[PDB]
Amino acid sequence: PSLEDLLFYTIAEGQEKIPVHKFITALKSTGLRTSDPRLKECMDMLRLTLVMLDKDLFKKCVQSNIVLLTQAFRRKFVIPDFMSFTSHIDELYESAKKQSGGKVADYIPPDLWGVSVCTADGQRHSTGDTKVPFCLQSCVKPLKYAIAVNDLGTEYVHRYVGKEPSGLRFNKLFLNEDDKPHNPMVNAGAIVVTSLIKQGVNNAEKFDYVMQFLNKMAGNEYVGFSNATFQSERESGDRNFAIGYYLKEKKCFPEGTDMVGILDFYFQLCSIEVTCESASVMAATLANGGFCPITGERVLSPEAVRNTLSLMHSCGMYDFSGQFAFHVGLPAKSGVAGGILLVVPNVMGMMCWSPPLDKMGNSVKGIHFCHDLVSLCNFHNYDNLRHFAKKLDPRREG
Amino acid sequence: PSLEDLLFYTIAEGQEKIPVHKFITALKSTGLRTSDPRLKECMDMLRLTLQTTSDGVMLDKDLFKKCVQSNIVLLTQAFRRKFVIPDFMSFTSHIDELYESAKKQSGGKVADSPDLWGVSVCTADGQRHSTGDTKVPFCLQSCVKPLKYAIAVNDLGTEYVHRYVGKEPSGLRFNKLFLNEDDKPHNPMVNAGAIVVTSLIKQGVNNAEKFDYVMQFLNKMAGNEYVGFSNATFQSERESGDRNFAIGYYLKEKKCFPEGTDMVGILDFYFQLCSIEVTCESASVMAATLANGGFCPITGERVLSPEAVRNTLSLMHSCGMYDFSGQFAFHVGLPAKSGVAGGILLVVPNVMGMMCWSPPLDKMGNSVKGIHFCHDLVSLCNFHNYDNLRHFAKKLDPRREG
Amino acid sequence: PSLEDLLFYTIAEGQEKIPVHKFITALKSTGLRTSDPRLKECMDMLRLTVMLDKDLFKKCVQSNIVLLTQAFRRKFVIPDFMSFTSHIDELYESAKKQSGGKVADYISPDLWGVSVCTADGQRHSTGDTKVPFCLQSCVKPLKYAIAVNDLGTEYVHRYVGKEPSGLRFNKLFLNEDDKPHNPMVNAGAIVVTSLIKQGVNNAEKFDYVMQFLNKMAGNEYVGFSNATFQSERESGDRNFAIGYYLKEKKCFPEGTDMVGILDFYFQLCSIEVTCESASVMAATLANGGFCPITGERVLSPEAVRNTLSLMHSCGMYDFSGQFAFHVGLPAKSGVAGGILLVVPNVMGMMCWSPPLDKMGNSVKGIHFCHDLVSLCNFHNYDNLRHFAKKLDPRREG
Amino acid sequence: PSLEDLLFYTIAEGQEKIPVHKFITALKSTGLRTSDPRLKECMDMLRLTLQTTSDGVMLDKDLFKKCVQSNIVLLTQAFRRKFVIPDFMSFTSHIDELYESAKKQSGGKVADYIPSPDLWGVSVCTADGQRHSTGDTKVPFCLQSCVKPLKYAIAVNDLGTEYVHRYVGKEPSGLRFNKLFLNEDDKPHNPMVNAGAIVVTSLIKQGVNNAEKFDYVMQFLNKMAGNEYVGFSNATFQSERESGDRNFAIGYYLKEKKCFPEGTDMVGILDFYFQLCSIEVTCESASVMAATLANGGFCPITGERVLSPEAVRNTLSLMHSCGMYDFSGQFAFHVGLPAKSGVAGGILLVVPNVMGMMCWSPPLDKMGNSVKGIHFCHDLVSLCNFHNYDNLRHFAKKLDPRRE
Ligand SMILES: Nc1nnc(OC2CCN(c3nnc(N)s3)CC2)s1
Ligand SMILES: Nc1nnc(OC2CCN(c3nnc(N)s3)CC2)s1
Repeated sequence: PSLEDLLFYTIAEGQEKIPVHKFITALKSTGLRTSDPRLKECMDMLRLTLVMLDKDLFKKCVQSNIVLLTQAFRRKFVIPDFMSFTSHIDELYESAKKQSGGKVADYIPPDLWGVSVCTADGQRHSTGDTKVPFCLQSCVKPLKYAIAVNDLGTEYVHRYVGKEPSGLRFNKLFLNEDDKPHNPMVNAGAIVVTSLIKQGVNNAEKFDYVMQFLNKMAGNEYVGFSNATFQSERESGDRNFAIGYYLKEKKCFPEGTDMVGILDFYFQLCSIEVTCESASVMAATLANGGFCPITGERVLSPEAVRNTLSLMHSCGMYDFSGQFAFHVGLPAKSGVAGGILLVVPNVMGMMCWSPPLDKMGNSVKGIHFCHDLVSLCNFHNYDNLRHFAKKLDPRREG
Repeated sequence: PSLEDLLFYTIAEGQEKIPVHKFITALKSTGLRTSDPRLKECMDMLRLTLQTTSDGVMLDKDLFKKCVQSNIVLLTQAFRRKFVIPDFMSFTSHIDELYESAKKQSGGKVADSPDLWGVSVCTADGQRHSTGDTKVPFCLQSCVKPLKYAIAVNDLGTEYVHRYVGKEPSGLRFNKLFLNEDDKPHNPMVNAGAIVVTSLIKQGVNNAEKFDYVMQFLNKMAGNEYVGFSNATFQSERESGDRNFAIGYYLKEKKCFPEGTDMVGILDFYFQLCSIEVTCESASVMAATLANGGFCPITGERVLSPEAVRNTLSLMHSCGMYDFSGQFAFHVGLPAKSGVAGGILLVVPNVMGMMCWSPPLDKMGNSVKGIHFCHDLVSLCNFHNYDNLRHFAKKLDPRREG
Repeated sequence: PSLEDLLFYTIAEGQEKIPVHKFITALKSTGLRTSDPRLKECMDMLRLTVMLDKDLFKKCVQSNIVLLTQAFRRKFVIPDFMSFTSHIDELYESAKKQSGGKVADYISPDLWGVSVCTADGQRHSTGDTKVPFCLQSCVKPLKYAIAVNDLGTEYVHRYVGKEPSGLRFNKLFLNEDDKPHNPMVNAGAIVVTSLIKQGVNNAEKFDYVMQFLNKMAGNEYVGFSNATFQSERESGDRNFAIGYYLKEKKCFPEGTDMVGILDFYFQLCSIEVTCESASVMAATLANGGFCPITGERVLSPEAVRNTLSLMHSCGMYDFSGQFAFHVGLPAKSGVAGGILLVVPNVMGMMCWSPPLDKMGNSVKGIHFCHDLVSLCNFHNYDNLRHFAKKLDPRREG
Repeated sequence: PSLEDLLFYTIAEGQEKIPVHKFITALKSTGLRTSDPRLKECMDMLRLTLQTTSDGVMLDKDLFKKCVQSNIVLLTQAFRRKFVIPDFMSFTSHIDELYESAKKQSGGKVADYIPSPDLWGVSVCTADGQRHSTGDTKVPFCLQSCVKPLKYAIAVNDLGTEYVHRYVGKEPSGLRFNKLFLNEDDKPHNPMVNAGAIVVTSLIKQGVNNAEKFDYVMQFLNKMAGNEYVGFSNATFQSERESGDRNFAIGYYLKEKKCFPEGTDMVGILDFYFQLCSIEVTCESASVMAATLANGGFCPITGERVLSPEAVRNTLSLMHSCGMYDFSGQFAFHVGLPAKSGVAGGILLVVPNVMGMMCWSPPLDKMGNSVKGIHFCHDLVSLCNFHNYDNLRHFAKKLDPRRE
């Protein structure tokens, strides 16, 4: 016995040869895409091969990659029937497509809508306008927070920022009662954690450090930059300057920080570009303890991915985050571009994008989707995996 | 094949009889106690079989076959380590370390002769462990606000109960307001909110009959372990409820009760509810019912709708520790509710419930030795609600093998 | 040479006989009524008696002639009194015809009345001045004045603050020192109600206030409407919340019967007045605590200062900041439609029209006090030397 | 009968000539100083007669007649005890007792964020020009926050009430919502808080550069002070450029909520604002500016009309409401006088229709007001019926220096 051989006739269907055309169709229906970084040496050893393969031919194509190839074919992934799962994701996408309401962030203008999924095991699925780039806006506030506590630790990062939400009373306060901004996912907090990344180095390269980091969160899928909104947020950041002058005056930055310099760095971070496919993977890195699901590299400390997931829950949808925490119970983060970065812990990462916002700042179709997501699957964080009434569980068989 | 015989050979050690005393000693090290309601038919058919032939007190596979035939689904999963904490007696030795951890924190002042302190656990499968002063009765005080919140949503549905009470915390600035921005109390775990949900249970009937309804409910949440009542603090808390009356009159003026509510009567019912007595063992089981989708773990009966036990666990997370709830939700992330008697009702979803009790409170109203305990609990096990079950650094996972 | 003789030829028109009827017409043009309380010995000793000579005259007015001199020497604080009333009539009628507003939940030729009584007793009314209505929280300064009159500034403010809330905070009960903000919001009024005459029963404290309001109005009309007493006992769920809140945060004097003080509070808010009556109470406040039509001392100078200071800052509920700016007069409104107005050192007034705006102020009342200071230099930070294009009725002209 | 002649015999004491030295000491005893701008033409014709015949310093009825012929309407009401404080030297000896009463109160610490023998001064100028100072009254110090009412007056004087309150409110904050910049109609609360003062700074004489409006404000302050000392201290101007991160924060917040007139350069307005905050005065100088506010906008020692009555009503009314930072509700109640303090140690005091004052001691309490200044203004209305809701008829055991 052993496993490169045993797996050969579970794909082979008893024949003595298998076309490679039925190996890839079998593998792409487990949810993996043939692009998968951890599948490289496997299909590196197959396009140089070219059409049926036999058990000698096969075995030294998959031997280095067969430990994970087995899980896809034994359906021991966290969503085993990933076919059933996507057709409900498509069904959720299409019911959100028909509620027109909202207006776009009027200082960035067929209109568009896309949602992408990437599981903690690398299973991938997109529908709609998934690789059209758009900026993160305040979607990036948890990522730069995660980076911060990854490099500095929980206690340093919260010497400078609090860890709770304000209250619908305090959408116009900057500081809490200990003279820290309330939390990392509101602008006053995001500016301060921007100040703590890679201190002592200049803003040209500490920006690059983040972009190195975002490249590791997306498994090196698309993370770009739009200079259009970088200058356009300097134009119309008179409020962000007030916060900076307020926090400078109230002694809230690490010592020797250049305040008006940090706010510039803040504006570039808010217009890093992604797509929903790219961003789904970074969401999935947060869903999986800080290990990127399509590369296997550990990107963020477990401490950082807990702290981040803890505050995207309470604070991630601006004033709608209390209603969110109640009715959907998933760590999520919205930004003004139309995106919502969604994390179902131990399952999946997601990015939904539709630019029309509501009257609180959340993608209108995005919010409808995440209600329907947890209306139908037991993904809320205070469901029980044993008794869950009339909703489905894609983590099990049929 | 068949499941009663193989279980014989899992315990029988190849020999052809088993002494009756070491079958239960095996089962008692699983974490279940021989008292388990779902084991009663098994031990009925075992100690009157103990005196059928009152010596030769060993069983053969036949006799065994129809002493465990009653509950052989649960008997196998106890002996095959398929409970959600399989090595339950390594786990307790860490619970014991955490008990003794907090035992040496002098601090606190009690709400107006040794140190009282106790913590009990009941897992989602019925496994139990207690340490310290676990069977001494004490009142729930605002520990009961989640339980009665669940009852409200169980009988009425989420959408009705929240026409009358909000679903978010106030803010650590507004710990002095009664109403939010929609003229509802902020949420079920503040007196103003709990008073209003008290008004929603069993409308149209008299207050004696709704009080019996709640306890009738609390008894099935606790698998019918101790649910009592202390009339001493009911009159002592009817004494000093001017603030709550202030809350009551404000809410009447702002039309915040259902139509036809007798407001001044509702407050008396509220003081009654706040001095229902429990122990750490009893409450331990109701926490575990919340830990288990609304099924009582030591009886198997359905107590609360999944809708209700989600809403409850979700607001015990946000709002459950008075002013310390954001700091709690961040550093331990477990649904909890403390009350002024010294209890903390703790839920690890899909694992266990707990009740820790030590009457000395800190300066926010939370049990001093309890808070120290629940920090170290998730400091030590990956039970935080946003840990990962795959990568979690130097922490232990009592849910798995080696 | 004595002053009854001196006053005699000033009236007599050179003749050596004077008709009695041209004397009262002369006296009514100074502003005083013939009913003036410190004028009665004069009008008693001529009502039993139609021309009179100098010995006839002398021994009817020696009685009161120190006060009669100033009416005829035009040394009253408003000397040309009918240029003055003639503008009050113009002010009264400009407010007439602004229909807007709605009445509270109390019980059809729609009513409006304003009366004035100067620091010298000169009086004038127009409209529905002799119809009774309740003070409501118009009474909050009067019971405050009583409290501080009997207890002193420092005791009374061990229990209540001395500033307005914030333009924001009419939905809080206490300030940051755990006192209600000030005596002219319900929470503050309840607690100063708690301080009147403590240790006695509530039937007797209510009589004590009524003894006192009888002295503030020179014994003019102060009655009571039990209809509105019952409606605030009925519809005071609000006030009970305040009482339990204040009882719970230790804000009453010791041995206070909380639920009893609130009933007493509801009684005080349903004391009836008219505009004429209340004009006098306003004028007592305008006059250093001396009732202008009796000469009796009613409130301590300390009390009438403290009171006048907070009707300025706090007297129109949420409109008191704008009020202090645009009219600058101590004033107090209540939900019945009244505004008790004080021009210090000049006059008191009471304006009453039941349609309110939606901050709680008589709509026609507020319009009137805008036009009043929009016309005379009665604002508290006008100058008595250069005052642009408006009137000063304190001089000749 | 002649209007110079009857006055001739009130001083001449029956004698037939008057020495120059007891006409002058008589006039100093009214409260006027002989420097008075509207009396200089009078002393022009006496300092020339002291040299025409070098000895025999005495005047005759005709010589006297046309030395005072010039200003005889004010000279008569000065010698006739027709000033609003007729016994001016009992009044000052009470001011001296109040000054000396406040001087032995140790408390306070100076704002030595911008720094031997304790400084303390108080000066008075009545609505009639009667003058009095004691202590450190001729030492320059900046207005700082004292200037917020004066430039507020200028704004509504040049623009009218409703325009100026198109951009700034007219009530106090409230001590719960005092750490906010805006109210509920998105205007700063009122002209006497930095947020409000910045906005009113933005409205003065727009369209011109900031140097020329600074010259305009100082032209204006000189006519409020009767052309006594109005200076500038560049040292604390630099100390306010360096410690203005809060004010820039205020500036950016207000720029984002559209709170300036259109075409305002916010960052320039902040610099103009810091300039205004370190205009220097002394207690004597500032005394006169207060007295202009006490007198319907007429400068009491020059007789010129400086501010519209509309402007000085509005100003006087908000110095009552808002002028003492967090202590203004307590102030308005216990002294009830329009006032403004600033962090330099000054309190600008107005008793309407009587006098203005400036008290200066740099040690502040823990709300920002002169310790010895506040002590002085309590004792002032403790002793005189100057509170704004006393009565001029019955006022218990208080003094009235306005009457005989
Ligand atoms: N939404 C709401 N509006 N108004 C409310 O009043 C409640 C009762 C009195 N309160 C206080 N008064 N004074 C203090 N120091 S707290 C505030 C809570 S809750
Ligand atoms: N209408 C409005 N007025 N003020 C607003 O917020 C401004 C900026 C931040 N502020 C804080 N003060 N104190 C804190 N801990 S944050 C208050 C000023 S909005």
